[PDB]
Amino acid sequence: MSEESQAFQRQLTALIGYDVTDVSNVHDDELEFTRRGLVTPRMAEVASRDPKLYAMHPWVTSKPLPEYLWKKIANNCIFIVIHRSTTSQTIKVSPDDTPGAILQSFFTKMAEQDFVLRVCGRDEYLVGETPIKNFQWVRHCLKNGEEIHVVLDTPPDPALDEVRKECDRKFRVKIRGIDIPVLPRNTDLTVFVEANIQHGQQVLCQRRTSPKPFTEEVLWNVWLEFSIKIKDLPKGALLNLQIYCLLYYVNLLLIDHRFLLRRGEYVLHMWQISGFNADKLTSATNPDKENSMSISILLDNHPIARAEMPNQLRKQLEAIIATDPLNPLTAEDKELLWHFRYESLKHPKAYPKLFSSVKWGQQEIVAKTYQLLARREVWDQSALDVGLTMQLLDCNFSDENVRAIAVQKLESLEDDDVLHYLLQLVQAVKFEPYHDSALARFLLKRGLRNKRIGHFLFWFLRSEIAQSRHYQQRFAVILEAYLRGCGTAMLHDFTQQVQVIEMLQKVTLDIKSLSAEKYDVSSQVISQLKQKLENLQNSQLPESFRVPYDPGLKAGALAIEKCKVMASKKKPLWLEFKCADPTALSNETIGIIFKHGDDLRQDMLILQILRIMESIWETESLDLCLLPYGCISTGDKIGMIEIVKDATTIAKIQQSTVGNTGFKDEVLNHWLKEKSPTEEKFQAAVERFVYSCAGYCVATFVLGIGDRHNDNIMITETGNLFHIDFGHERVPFVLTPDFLFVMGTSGKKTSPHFQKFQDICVKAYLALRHHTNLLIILFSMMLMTGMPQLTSKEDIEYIRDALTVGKNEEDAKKYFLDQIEVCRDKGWTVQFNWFL
Ligand SMILES: O=C(Cc1nc(N2CCOCC2)cc(=O)[nH]1)Nc1ccccc1
Repeated sequence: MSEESQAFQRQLTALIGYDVTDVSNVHDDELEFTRRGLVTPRMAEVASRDPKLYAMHPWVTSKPLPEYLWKKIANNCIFIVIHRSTTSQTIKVSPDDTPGAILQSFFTKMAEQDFVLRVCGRDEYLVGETPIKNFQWVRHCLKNGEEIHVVLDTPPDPALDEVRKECDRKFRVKIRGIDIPVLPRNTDLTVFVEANIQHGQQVLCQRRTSPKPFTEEVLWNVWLEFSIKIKDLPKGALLNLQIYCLLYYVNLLLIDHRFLLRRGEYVLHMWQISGFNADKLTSATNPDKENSMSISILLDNHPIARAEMPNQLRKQLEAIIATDPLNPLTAEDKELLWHFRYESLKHPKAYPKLFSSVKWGQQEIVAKTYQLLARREVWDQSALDVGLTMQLLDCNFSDENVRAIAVQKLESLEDDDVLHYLLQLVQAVKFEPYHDSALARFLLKRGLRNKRIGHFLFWFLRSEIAQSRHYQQRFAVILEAYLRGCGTAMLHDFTQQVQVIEMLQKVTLDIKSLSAEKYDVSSQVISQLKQKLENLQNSQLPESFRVPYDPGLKAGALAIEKCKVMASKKKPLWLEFKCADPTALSNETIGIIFKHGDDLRQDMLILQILRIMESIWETESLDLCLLPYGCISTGDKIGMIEIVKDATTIAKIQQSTVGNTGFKDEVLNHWLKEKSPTEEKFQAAVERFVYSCAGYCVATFVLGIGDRHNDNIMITETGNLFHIDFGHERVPFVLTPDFLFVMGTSGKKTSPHFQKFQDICVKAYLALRHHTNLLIILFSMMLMTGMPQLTSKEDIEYIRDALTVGKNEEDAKKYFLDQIEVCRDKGWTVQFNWFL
């Protein structure tokens, strides 16, 4: 259209990180169809949201207030400090009051009501017809022991969020030939092409070409006639073409987004495997048209146009539903689930095991399944089970409707719940066969309904866009169809944020280069760090930006003097920022780490599960003092990390008292007391230590990341312990004698805190077991979309053994107590070993 419209699209391109208008790496118009197909659901959400409520984004939870927070409010009183420049009073509030109602007990109490309640030093607001007990910031203050300092000011202008105006024949495939520029290697070996029909990873039919010597060009021109008929092709079928010696792979949809059968000449560029993951399921081809392996294929063959169970049989089926998500279905089991479709339907938790039993390569069977889906009585009115819903969104299911019934359950999730699972759901898009889908349209809508959900969504999409060449095609389209609806308010914010993170990443890679691999850190690289920051703080670094992992915090100027580089193998950047928000309570500068080398996506996923792991314990009234710091991956092996103030590494405390590489059990307790100003805060630090050393000890054990080096765990000056750097004899978890010495026990004995330690650990361990399916599915998704080439059995299976699936709570209690004992015997053996 207009020239200004070109600049708007040019503005979006830089914000996404990928050119959406690009049509060089595509053989069809699935991107453009999806791009225009998302215009309706975007405007159907933009023109549907409340302009005022969206501007203020009041983050609220609807879950009941837990028992470990009612103890602080053992008086039915809340002390709010309403700031107003040089004026601040303390109005006593009841734990069941309304933002509008508490204003009335202020204006009349002091002595015009067009003002707003806003957090001091943050962009968080307290408004809406919701009890003050339901605000997450209020509950945050009650957890750590803080006072809710609010400020009286004018509500943000809702006009700033202005969105700018807008056959029965058997299927066959002709494998013509392959082409590759460079091949030279060691000894010669044979090579062939394997064609497969995929629908949820399971192969419906397999054909194979004749083995030939691996040369820079091999031609077959042979038809591979599959046994499956053209009419028996299910919606979202994949033509999996793979070159074995496996070296190259590429996928192509047998049925397009238009329901039409794909036909014509196709030359695809295949991805290379490093000498399973979602990257093997992608529909997009390799943009590196030069160095990648080519493959020419031809297609020319539109479509899609009572009896109650006996006692012993139903008891056999009930056992199949009771089994874990990672339990294989026998040909005997596969038939039982299907034959009794109607009785199997009456169990929400049986759907994943039901649809896996469905043979999708049959016209009639598929047709009967849709008839089964038409009568979703129990499923629709059932209580929302998240882990169950997630199961129907993984790789195992590719049917558009089977995945659609899951998204329906996600609709009932509120904003707070979306924030917990946002990373995984955005990651779950990889398992989708098509670009436009119910799940994709869902995340878009929720991101447009909430500024906070949208903020993380932006960085969650942008993470995969920058580095994952497999799915960046899809994610970029989803991001564009969000930026066109988030409003100019956030569009400005993202431009500020993108400029900052890109400028500093360039500095990160420059400084990391100007030094060797060996740790040293000289005044040279320190002065070079100082020099580059001086040029940025000028007319380069924008006045103030929003912290990507903490949207409420608005960081601005740099504390250049407090910046340095760590004396480690991979050189990062310790950075501190001045809070541009002047209504703040302290001079506390915001700490940010820019690190290259480690894959932050993996660290990002672990932290998210930990954030979910807290809510699991929260529902059962348990606090485990988990401290999942902010972390968002922005590019390849490079991203952003939060700094926890007053936190020191347990290993460094050993370096501060004993030798540099050469361990005293007493050191830890001495460090806590000297940093403690009073005796009480020390007792609070000792108690907090138990909780945090109980939270991570359980969490890190389940996820299989328990065996960590001494430097990989850090502790605050207030006793809060937490693991760091989730890059990727043995010990279940880290619990060395120096940790025990603080609790009172030394060298296998018993103390009042160690009994409490075991009490909390057990009560936390079985509490997770009551969510077995939710944790397992997130674990399986984590490895497939975050980690590299995982084991399709061994790696996923680990968590089943760790959660002791099968045995009762009493055997489980004993099992976990046994795992502690394994750490009681080794002591320092493992930590001393950590060198190889
Ligand atoms: O690299 C680390 C160790 C580390 N620290 C992390 N942060 C430290 C601050 O608290 C949150 C976790 C995360 C992480 O993954 N690894 N620390 C560091 C690096 C450069 C300069 C100064 C300190």
